[PDB]
Amino acid sequence: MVLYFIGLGLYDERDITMKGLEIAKKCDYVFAEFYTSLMAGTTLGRIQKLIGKEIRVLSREDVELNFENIVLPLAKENDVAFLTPGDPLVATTHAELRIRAKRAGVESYVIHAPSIYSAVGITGLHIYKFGKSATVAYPEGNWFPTSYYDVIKENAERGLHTLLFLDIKAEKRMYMTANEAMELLLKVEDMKKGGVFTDDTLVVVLARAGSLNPTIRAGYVKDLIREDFGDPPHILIVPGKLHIVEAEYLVEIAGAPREILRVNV
Amino acid sequence: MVLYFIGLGLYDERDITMKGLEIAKKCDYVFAEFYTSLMAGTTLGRIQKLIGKEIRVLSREDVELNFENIVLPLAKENDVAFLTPGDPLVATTHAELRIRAKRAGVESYVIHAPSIYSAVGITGLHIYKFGKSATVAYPEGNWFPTSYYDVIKENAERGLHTLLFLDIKAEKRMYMTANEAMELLLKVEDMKKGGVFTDDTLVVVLARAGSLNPTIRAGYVKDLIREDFGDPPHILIVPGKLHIVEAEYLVEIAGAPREILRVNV
Ligand SMILES: Nc1ncnc2c1ncn2[C@@H]1O[C@H](CSCC[C@H](N)C(=O)O)[C@@H](O)[C@H]1O
Repeated sequence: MVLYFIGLGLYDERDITMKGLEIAKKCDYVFAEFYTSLMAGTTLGRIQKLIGKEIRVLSREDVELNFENIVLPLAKENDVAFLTPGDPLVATTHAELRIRAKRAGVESYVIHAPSIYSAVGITGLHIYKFGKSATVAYPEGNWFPTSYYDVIKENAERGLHTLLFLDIKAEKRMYMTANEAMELLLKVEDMKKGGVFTDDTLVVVLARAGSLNPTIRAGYVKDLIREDFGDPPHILIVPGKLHIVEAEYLVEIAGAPREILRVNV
Repeated sequence: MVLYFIGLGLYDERDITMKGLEIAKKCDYVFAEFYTSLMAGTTLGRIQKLIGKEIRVLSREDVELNFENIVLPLAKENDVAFLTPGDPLVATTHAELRIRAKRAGVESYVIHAPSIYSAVGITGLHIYKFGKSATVAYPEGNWFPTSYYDVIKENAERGLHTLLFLDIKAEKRMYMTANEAMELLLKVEDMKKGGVFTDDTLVVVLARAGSLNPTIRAGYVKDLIREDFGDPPHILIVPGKLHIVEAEYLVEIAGAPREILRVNV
């Protein structure tokens, strides 16, 4: 009579925590959603085999509209698990589901897993220096979202780094690349002209974090906008003011132009 | 010829990922550091028994000063694991160690795990709204740091939440409590008088993130400063203006007073 929110991690089925695995193994029913992110190193089949349970995949509408009708009813008389890529409560609105659980008389527990939000530490940028985060959303017909541009401006003025989650259209299997994100940003720059994101802007790209060989690249937009960063998922970062130690790591590990070491004071 | 930075996760020995545990098991030598943070829900012996191989604990000095003389030499002709609490490279000093591995001609890979930085999602506060992070350090002798106070001020001013890592004297296993942090912040407010932290300030406390039963509490400083939040570790968060869903989660899951729905939203 409980509901477990269990994260599966960054890239493959082994990114789940042992705590999460052992609990999932003992649940009666196991649901999951794969629309909030992309696990590029595994398959539903491999996950099912590891957990030894059939996984009932849910759509965004199934969750946001009918979570209390599909999952909670079973949780009232069984041990139920709801799996998600990465950490279940990071860059998702899943936290709200615990409220629905309580109002349904179902106790809930959360089991964390590696998240892209903290995994960006592998870029060498100090985690504490990351400011407000944003999501670069795909334009919808004539609707053109631009809120993320203002987030960068705000952080950059404070000397903070900006983490940019990239859009994903799971049902259409569309995963925004860092290239597409950069293209969108340059266009927003033309409209607002706030001098926030240009060809000379230094950016960092992290692709397939969690894999043994993720792509970690840093450089100016003009040089990376057409570079191949490999298969999705990707995240884009616009650094703020760099510490020499961050610059050194970017140069040594992310192949950044040695000129960034010569930080301006 | 390979060095693995493996995260142990949030609280106990089961917080490591399957990937990390399986890799650690196949390594010829296993090292660990417990100075950037601790693993309050377990012991060295329990971690060692789970992995099944002896673990050599390294001091801060061993790592910061002699990493290349203690760890790297073995990594040259052996597979070596270096375990760290949480997610590797979230702690600011970890990253530079990969550069040392590069110069020694040793390949290094990062195996991620949950970090408190991302685990705070369990407070119901949207991850994108967290601004710059800060650490509350104990004043000592002629040194009385107050930077964390300004971090809250600048974040709150922009409607962002502030995650406050609390001081930890790792070697002595002594943790700063959320209560002590609140007391210190009130003292800083008395000095700076910026109207940033007072008895009417809404705060959130997260203790023992990672365990199935962490303490998640929200309320005004006046009421929480003397409350018992249980055993370490404690994390303090000063939320910025709240989205109604964040407030409802705090009320329903963290026992926050109904007052926050009309004062902090
Ligand atoms: N392994 C990975 N590598 C690079 N980016 C990733 C990633 N996993 C997630 N992302 C990024 O984050 C977006 C999903 S947002 C959901 C994040 C998830 N709850 C977590 O905890 O990580 C993706 O569109 C992508 O931009």
